[PDB]
Amino acid sequence: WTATSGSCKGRCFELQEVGPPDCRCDNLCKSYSSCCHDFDELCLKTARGWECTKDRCGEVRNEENACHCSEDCLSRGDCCTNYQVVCKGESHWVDDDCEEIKVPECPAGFVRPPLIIFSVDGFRASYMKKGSKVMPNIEKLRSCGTHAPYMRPVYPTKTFPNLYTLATGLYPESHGIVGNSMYDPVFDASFHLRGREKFNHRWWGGQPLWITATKQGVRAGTFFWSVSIPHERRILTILQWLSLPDNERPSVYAFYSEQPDFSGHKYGPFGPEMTNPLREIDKTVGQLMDGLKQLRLHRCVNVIFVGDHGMEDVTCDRTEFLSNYLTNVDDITLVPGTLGRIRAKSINNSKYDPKTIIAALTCKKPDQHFKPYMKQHLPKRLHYANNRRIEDIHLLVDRRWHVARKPLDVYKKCFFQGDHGFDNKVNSMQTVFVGYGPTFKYRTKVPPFENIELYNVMCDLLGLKPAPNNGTHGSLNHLLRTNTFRPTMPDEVSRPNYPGIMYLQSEFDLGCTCDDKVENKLEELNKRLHTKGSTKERHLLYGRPAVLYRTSYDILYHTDFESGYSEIFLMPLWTSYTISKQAEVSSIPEHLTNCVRPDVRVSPGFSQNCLAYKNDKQMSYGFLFPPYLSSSPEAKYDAFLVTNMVPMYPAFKRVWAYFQRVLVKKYASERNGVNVISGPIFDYNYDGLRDTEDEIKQYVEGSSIPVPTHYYSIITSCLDFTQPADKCDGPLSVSSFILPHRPDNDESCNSSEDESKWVEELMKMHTARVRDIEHLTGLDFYRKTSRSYSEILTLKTYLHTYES
Ligand SMILES: *[C@@H]1O[C@H](CO)[C@@H](O[C@@H]2O[C@H](CO)[C@@H](O[C@@H]3O[C@H](CO[C@H]4O[C@H](CO)[C@@H](O)[C@H](O[C@H]5O[C@H](CO)[C@@H](O)[C@H](O)[C@@H]5O[C@H]5O[C@H](CO)[C@@H](O)[C@H](O)[C@@H]5O)[C@@H]4O)[C@@H](O)[C@H](O)[C@@H]3O)[C@H](O)[C@H]2NC(C)=O)[C@H](O)[C@H]1NC(C)=O
Ligand SMILES: O=C(/C=C/c1ccc(OC(F)(F)F)cc1)N1CC[C@@H]2CN(C(=O)c3ccc4[nH]nnc4c3)C[C@@H]2CC1
Ligand SMILES: [Ca+2]
Ligand SMILES: [Ca+2]
Ligand SMILES: [Cl-]
Ligand SMILES: [Cl-]
Ligand SMILES: [Zn+2]
Repeated sequence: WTATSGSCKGRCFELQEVGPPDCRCDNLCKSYSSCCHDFDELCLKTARGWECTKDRCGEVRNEENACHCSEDCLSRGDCCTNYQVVCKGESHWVDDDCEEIKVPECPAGFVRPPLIIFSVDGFRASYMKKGSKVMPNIEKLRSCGTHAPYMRPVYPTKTFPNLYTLATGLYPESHGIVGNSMYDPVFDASFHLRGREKFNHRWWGGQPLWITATKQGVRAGTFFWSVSIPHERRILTILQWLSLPDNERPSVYAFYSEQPDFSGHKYGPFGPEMTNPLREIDKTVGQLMDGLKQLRLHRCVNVIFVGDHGMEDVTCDRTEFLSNYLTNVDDITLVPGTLGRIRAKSINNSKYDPKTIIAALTCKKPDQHFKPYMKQHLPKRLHYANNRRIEDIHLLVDRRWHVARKPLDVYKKCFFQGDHGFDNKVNSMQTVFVGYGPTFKYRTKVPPFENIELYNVMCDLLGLKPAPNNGTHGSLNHLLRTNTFRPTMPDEVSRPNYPGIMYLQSEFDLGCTCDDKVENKLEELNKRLHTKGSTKERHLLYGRPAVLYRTSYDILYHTDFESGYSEIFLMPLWTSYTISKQAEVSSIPEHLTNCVRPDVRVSPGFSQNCLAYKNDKQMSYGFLFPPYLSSSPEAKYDAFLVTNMVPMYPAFKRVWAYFQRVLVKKYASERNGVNVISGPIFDYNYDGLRDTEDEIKQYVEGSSIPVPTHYYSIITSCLDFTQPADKCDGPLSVSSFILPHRPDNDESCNSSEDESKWVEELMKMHTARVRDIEHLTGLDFYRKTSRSYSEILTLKTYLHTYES
């Protein structure tokens, strides 16, 4: 029940929310069906349209018009946005040359430059170029303001997850909105676009911008708009608010457009029918910019033009059906579309085995347009596992395709030519960012960045302290003219030990043997220098990584590589080495094939043993620094130290060996040398953060040797490739991956072929930001360079995507 007997008289679009049973007059009243009887009459006026005409100039004020052209309209703050052009001979904002806004030019009583978020749904990145001819206002913002070529959304590239990430700086796994449709097993409730469940606050975690603003005494206009409120009324309402008295006027505003998404689904991303919605958005932007110019605010307000995701060509006939794969199709629930999520149909079924489901969906058709994953096995860059609303089984769907359960679901539940939701590295899914105003830079192009970073920036633009989020604060300082946040390196928590030679061979009982007895004052003093770290400025090019948690570890120096060896985890946390362009690949000589040597710097008690690997029939081992890249036959013996060794499934060894033997050399040739840092990751609880010692779920049988869930490498070189990696004077270039450490190669359908047909493709899929590895290891890289910290944070958030 709601007693909607009150009035909206003088309450049109009120900023405080009144409670039951009194009727409401805010921009959300409709969605709650709680509006006052006269809401439409008083607040949603349409009479005479949205533009002033020549005859209307200096008219008498009729209060039933949608906007006014009367003399007192500027005072009342409700002129039609084109009033000054038609009636006062002023120019449109678009027709003015753009002049740099060096200082905020704000009216009196304005404590800070206001922020207006102009969000556009499904606004694919490539529209900025391909529609430029029909979007003159947007093109002005772009060329005069600060813009990226594109901005990367979060996965899934859906509306609700992405709009709420924009508002929170959080991954969906963290804010809780993991899809447009969700089932929470603890609530036993479903979230849908249609229905009232989506309104309960229990679905929405994190702290969105408008809550952050309020808690810190910065007033917010209501972000969300009802579908039946025309865009013109949305602009006027925002311009009205900007006319409110100082003590009432919000500092942050949001506008939202359901276009071009709406048309995109119908007509595809580039349908000839797409020109008009693009024309319209631009006109809406023109109205805001003209309106701001009236209020003398067009050189005071910061405007963000931002999209949630792009749009892909998708049709009914491009649907994969699970019924073509499974026998028991009725014992599963599927969340369908541009992504698949599978769970049991009955919540407590004993004989439900996701293993057989996965197996039934794996490389079963030569042409398969999706791939099944256990969620912990999804690429770590997606950050899509750590929420109870994310089903254990996931299907990553090929761009342009859909997955459905049965054919009846598609024909009894084609009308559409467009859709979105795919892997967030997909080109068609990229969306837009433009910043314009006093605080943004002037005519500045920035590199592409991820939408998780904007919350920090919007907090900065408003003088707010951001809630804890997934952005890297300071990585987008280069978008801004004036920065309110100076980022600083975190302090190292653990300092390393620097052990010398302390143990004799016979003290070790590791079950390891090596044929190393085959054997001068000059070259014996030379190799001592190597163990002292004489060649360390060659193999450790950016300083030692800092350990940001409490642990016990040793720095080990060698001729060819340096390592941070953990006495807790019995293996290195990191291994650092430089491979120059000139460097050569050799093989493991025949006598050294099974060679594992004790490390006389490290105690038997803090070492791995070979016996455990002998007994554990599932688990073999590999080496972090590759024997194949030793600089001399004598230095190769270093690669076989027990302290360079890590547990590896034979299946994974195929991937790793190809990386170490072939790919590193290829990268060094293409990039003019590379520095490589490699190591283990332990994330058994799939939360994207390093596991503590007491959270390890797997050991090499009958040992205390923990098995990594993943192996990473960070591969750095000079951005100016005319310079070698180890003598770089400028900006850096980086690519990284986090490989899942899996007992099989079921992910790569071509794995029975030679490693050259599949391994690199798998690595590309598991591309990663340096920052992802940091979360997962508790380490902090690039501590010693000649580059500014902001530039280094930008470098750390970089993702090499491999898209063309
Ligand atoms: C991305 O950035 C976020 C934010 O910094 C990081 O997430 C934080 O991680 C830490 C460490 O694991 C968590 O702290 C622990 O949690 C609890 C306290 O938790 C409560 O209090 C906070 C503070 O107000 C609140 O945000 C939490 O809200 C969670 O739970 C709600 C339901 O109960 C839910 O509506 C909401 O979405 C959120 O759920 C998410 O986090 C929980 C874990 O807390 C997780 O189970 C779930 O799947 C969701 O992902 C909650 O009421 C303490 O008792 C512990 O001691 C410990 O300190 C933070 O809670 C957590 N913050 C948020 C907002 O999630 C991510 O780690 C980071 N990711 C990466 C990859 O870097
Ligand atoms: O009013 C807002 C935004 C406020 C905002 C504005 C800015 C913003 O960013 C921030 F926070 F940073 F300012 C966040 C939210 N709405 C957006 C949310 C939903 C989306 N929706 C759909 O029907 C819909 C659209 C596309 C689809 N494709 N497939 N299914 C789809 C379903 C109904 C509702 C409209 C209201
Ligand atoms: Ca959307
Ligand atoms: Ca973890
Ligand atoms: Cl294999
Ligand atoms: Cl630990
Ligand atoms: Zn959509």
